[PDB]
Amino acid sequence: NLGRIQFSVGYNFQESTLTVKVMKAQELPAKDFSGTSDPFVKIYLLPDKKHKLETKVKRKNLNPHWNETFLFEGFPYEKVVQRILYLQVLDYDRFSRNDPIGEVSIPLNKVDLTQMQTFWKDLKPSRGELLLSLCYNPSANSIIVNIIKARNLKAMDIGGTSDPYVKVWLMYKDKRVEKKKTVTKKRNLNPIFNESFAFDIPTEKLRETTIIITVMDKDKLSRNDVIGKIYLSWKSGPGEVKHWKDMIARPRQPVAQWHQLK
Ligand SMILES: [Ca+2]
Ligand SMILES: [Ca+2]
Ligand SMILES: [Ca+2]
Ligand SMILES: [Ca+2]
Repeated sequence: NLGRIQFSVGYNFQESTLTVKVMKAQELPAKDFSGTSDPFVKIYLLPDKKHKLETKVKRKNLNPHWNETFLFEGFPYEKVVQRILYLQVLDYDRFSRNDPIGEVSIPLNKVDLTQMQTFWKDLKPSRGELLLSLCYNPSANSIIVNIIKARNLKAMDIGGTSDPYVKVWLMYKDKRVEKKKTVTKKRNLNPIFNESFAFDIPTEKLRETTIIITVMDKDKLSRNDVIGKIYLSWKSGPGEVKHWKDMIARPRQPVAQWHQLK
């Protein structure tokens, strides 16, 4: 489906070091128009999502050979077995977001880390995207959210379409502060909204502000279905935090960005 990746993993008691070698992959799909991809690998010892390692990029190669060794030193064995070795394979794109190919994860407590061993693991894996802009104006203590359009929305009516509308919630800490909502576009999975929403946000509340954008399918005569959500704050997904950072970092300048619905 998405290819498979070869790697080995082993622990050394004398050195208290976990070793992880990302050897190669095979049959990775194509993510560039050239019919090829530029695969590289991110490596995590979950739940630690902060410290990541990467392989080099192999330009235009659907069967890359990395053969790169990654070390995690000073780890007691009782701590290693608590972690989940997470590998994410992505296609590198020079002028756009890197295209994720696939991922694999294995709990180390199931592994005989005493001896180095090799694993072949098949790479494993959408509600739609929403294009929106944020603009923070500190002198006016405002954030303007523009709900512009969405594409490839999930069909939530059994007939094969949805009736999307987008609601925008302003949050402070854990409390709901204000609600906004767009009009409903019926029978549209790629709706254009071009609606603007302005929220008053004092400087003191900026750090603890969260904007929750929920794309809904208006099912009349029934509980409306949720197509997906977006969380915009300092503690959200990478792309979400990135947009939130660009907004705050470039005050008064609108910043638009696509966001996968979740
Ligand atoms: Ca690509
Ligand atoms: Ca690429
Ligand atoms: Ca529905
Ligand atoms: Ca509906």
